Amino acid sequence: TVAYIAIGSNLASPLEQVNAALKALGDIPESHILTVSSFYRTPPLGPQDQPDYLNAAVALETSLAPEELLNHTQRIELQQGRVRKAERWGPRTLALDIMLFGNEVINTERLTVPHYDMKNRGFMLWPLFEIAPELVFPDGEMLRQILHTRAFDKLNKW
Ligand SMILES: Nc1ncnc2c1ncn2[C@@H]1O[C@H](COP(=O)(O)CP(=O)(O)OP(=O)(O)O)[C@@H](O)[C@H]1O
Ligand SMILES: [Cl-]
Ligand SMILES: [Mg+2]
Repeated sequence: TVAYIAIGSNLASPLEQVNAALKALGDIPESHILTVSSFYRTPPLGPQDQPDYLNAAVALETSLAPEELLNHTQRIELQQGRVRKAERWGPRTLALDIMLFGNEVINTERLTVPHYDMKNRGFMLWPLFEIAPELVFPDGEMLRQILHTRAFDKLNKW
């Protein structure tokens, strides 16, 4: 199954954390990285004192069940990052999100796939579009169409 995973880091110097996370993703049992998007820099909207995020998308081939994959991404979050005691704004220093999991639709207590809010997030859509411009969602929506309908500002590279 090809799963698409979004990575976000809000560290001031996020490169080493992102690399540790990438290596960890490739180390997941029965899985390996097919492709990684460029690293993108995404703004603090409104309040400026917020730091830039590094965002990227990863295509991961995996034979694991979706919930097993989630187990691993959550483990990697716990191992490679921390929870900011500030607010809900920036929850964790490292965020791993399962955007798509093959052509599967998932709606459980633990897992909503396609990711529940990804169509609202340019920082998820643009890096994904770089590595999968032809992507079609399980319901037939098209990544290209979502970007064509909404007009999200392009992201600069890290
Ligand atoms: N596709 C998916 N990828 C990752 N986590 C997912 C998910 N679908 C559901 N979840 C759930 O999302 C929960 C965490 O949500 P919250 O932490 O409250 C918001 P967040 O994850 O900080 O940022 P987000 O809402 O921008 O994705 C997890 O406990 C996990 O069960
Ligand atoms: Cl999916
Ligand atoms: Mg999340």
